[PDB]
Amino acid sequence: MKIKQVHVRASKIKLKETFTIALGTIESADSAIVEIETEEGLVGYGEGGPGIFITGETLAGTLETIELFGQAIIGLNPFNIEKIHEVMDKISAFAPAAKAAIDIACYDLMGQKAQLPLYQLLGGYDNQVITDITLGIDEPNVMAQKAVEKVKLGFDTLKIKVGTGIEADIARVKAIREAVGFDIKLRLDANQAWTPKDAVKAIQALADYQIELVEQPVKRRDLEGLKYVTSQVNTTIMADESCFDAQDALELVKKGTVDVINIKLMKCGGIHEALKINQICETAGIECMIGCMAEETTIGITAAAHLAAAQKNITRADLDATFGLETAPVTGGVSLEAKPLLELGEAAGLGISH
Ligand SMILES: [Mg+2]
Repeated sequence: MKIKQVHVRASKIKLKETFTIALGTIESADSAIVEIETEEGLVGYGEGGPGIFITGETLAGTLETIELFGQAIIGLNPFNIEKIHEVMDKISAFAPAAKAAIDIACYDLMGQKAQLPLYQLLGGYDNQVITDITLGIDEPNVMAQKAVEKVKLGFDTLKIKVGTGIEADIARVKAIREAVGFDIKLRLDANQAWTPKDAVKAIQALADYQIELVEQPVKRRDLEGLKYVTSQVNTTIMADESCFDAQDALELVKKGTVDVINIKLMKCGGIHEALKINQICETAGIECMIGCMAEETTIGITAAAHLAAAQKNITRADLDATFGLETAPVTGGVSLEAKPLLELGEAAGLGISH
């Protein structure tokens, strides 16, 4: 198999509601969609979701980078994922969004060539995944109301955003808690909003509220501070922005900074790297959750889903980007219907088409 050509296009999908987190807001899912054509005719799909306030990447920069990658890999075999990353890495010292887009399309081609759904090439542990659904920052009573709604849809886990201040945040959780019950799992994400000691205070405050875990409580660069938190509460602390790639993961397991790690294809540059992170985490006894950027769509979510189902140590999933999309940019793959169960089929690759 040989890559004949690489095409990339912009994608802009209106979100059904304006999403808001501690780092900023977003109202449109704008990403880079790639299509890699082989000499034999097979076409693999990939996506690059740039998150300016998470990674600093932009759609303009992502599109430019993807084009440089596309011209550099013509003639290579998609199965040579090792060289493909070698090639991209020599071109750019940092562009996870661009790299993930190429990476994902290559794995899609691999699956299509082997005539196997992608999850089978990635470990084959399962052929489906269960995802939570996130609740963007808002008013305590508003979030509590939306919670009941998602639960009504069939969701058992809810990701709750916080970060305006330990005060209002605490009020937010409790409100939602005594609104849906105690059978529902509740994970919290503060996107680096708290200081070490105020983090310990806020978490302990929700001691009797039964929180599953707290995602990135402090600044991504304050590793000593993050470990401080992890080591003060018995509650499960997860690292997100503090862990982009495998080298980040190695540093965290070494220092024993957190309990769980959030993996995002758009942070590590693709499945190839995601595989590395999960392996390092599993070996260290740290489970992983597979996340997503608000800007990515069907292709990125589908790729992430196949990886999550395939790998045993990826025990949690936060693949809800397609739930807020007004329309689908492609056919097949993970539906936009808000449902916790994402079942992957027997279609080869990502199972996606124009
Ligand atoms: Mg997070």
